Amino acid sequence: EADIVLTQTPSSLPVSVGEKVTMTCKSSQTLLYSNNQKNYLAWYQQKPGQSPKLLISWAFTRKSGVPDRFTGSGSGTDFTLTIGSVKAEDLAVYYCQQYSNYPWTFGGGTRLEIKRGEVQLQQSGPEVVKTGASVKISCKASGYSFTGYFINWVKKNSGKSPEWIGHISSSYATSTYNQKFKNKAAFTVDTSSSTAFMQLNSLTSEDSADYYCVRSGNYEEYAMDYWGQGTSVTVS
Repeated sequence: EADIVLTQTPSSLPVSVGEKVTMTCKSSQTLLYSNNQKNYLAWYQQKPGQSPKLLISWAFTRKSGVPDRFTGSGSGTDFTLTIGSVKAEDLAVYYCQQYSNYPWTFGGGTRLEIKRGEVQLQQSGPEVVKTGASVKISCKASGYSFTGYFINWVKKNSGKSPEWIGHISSSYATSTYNQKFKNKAAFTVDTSSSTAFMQLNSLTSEDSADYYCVRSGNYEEYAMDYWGQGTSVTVS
């Protein structure tokens, strides 16, 4: 199977406080699993200068604490996120994301522009590295049982869809990679320090980006939920 492409429209949405918005996410392959009739689709919110947050998974299930005014709906290949009455705090890029089949993929996002009228992942600091060199980013987890969860890694560049690099099982230390990054990235975990690592090798200017570690789990918690603060890598 070809990688699943998620297409989001509109690309940007200029709205006012109090206005009702809807945005779409179309999948090139159905995300409806016949076995359980669940849609393997999530919505993430990335506010300016901040890491993404999970809003909704399973197409319509809000993460606890996410306001009522966010509503996810749709099935198969066609999904929508609605905000019943927007606030300035909703200013963000909204990304849909499929976790139906590897590699996991993200849509290109919808930029929402607004006019007036305990789980934590702590990553290492920003890196400046020479071409050809390597770097190892750490991701220290707290506030939950480390081994119960996967640690995902995600690459993000200024105007592009986030890219899922892969994930590692915290219990078994076995990894799944996106083929695009299989020769670039290497995951490890350290159970005794509750810390996940990603080594990036043979660095070029194309590797310059923000990198996040992101937790994901099992069953109801299958989707990526908690993100690290991000780690900037610049290759000079």
